[PDB]
Amino acid sequence: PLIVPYNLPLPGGVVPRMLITILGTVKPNANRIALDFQRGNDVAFHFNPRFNENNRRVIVCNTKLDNNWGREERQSVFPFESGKPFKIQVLVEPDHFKVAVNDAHLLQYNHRVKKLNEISKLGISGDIDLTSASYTMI
Ligand SMILES: OC[C@H]1O[C@@H](S[C@@H]2O[C@H](CO)[C@@H](O)[C@H](O)[C@H]2O)[C@H](O)[C@@H](n2cc(-c3cccc(F)c3)nn2)[C@H]1O
Ligand SMILES: [Cl-]
Repeated sequence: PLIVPYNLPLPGGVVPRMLITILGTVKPNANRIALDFQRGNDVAFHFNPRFNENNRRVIVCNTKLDNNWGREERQSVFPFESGKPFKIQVLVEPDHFKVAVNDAHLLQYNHRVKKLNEISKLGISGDIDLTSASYTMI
C-alpha cells in the first residue's frame, strides 16, 4: 500500500470542484485517524475520527493557525469501523469542504483559511492501512 503518515501534494492548492479520494482500511483496535489539509505549518482543515474519546466515537474537525487549534466542530455520526475498508471523499466547494464516507454525506466544514490556492498538501495519519490517495476535478 502506502506508508502512513502520507503526504499528498496538492499542486497549486485546492479549488472548488476538486475531489480528493482516500481509500484504506481501518486497523483492528484503531484509536484515531487524521486528515490534515495544510497551508504551510497551518492546518486549514483537520478531520479527526476518534474511536475512544471517553468510550464514545466522534469526529473532531478544526483549524490550526500559528500552532493554535481553534474552535472544534463535532460530528457523532461515525461511519468508520475498526477492521473495515472505507472511502473518504472530500469535495472542495466554494464555502466549505464537503465530506462523504462510503458514498454517504457526512459533514461540511466552512472555510476558515481562505487562501485556497495555498492549501497545497494533504497529510494522512493514524490507524489505517492506506491503499490510495488521489484527486480529480468534477
Ligand atoms: O482540536 C483538534 C485537536 O485536538 C487535540 S485534543 C483537544 O485538546 C484540547 C486542549 O486540551 C481540549 O480542550 C479538547 O477537548 C481536545 O479535543 C488533539 O491533540 C489534536 N491532534 C490530534 C492529532 C493527531 C495526530 C496523528 C494522528 C491522529 F489521528 C491525530 N494531532 N493533533 C487535534 O485533534
Ligand atoms: Cl486524536
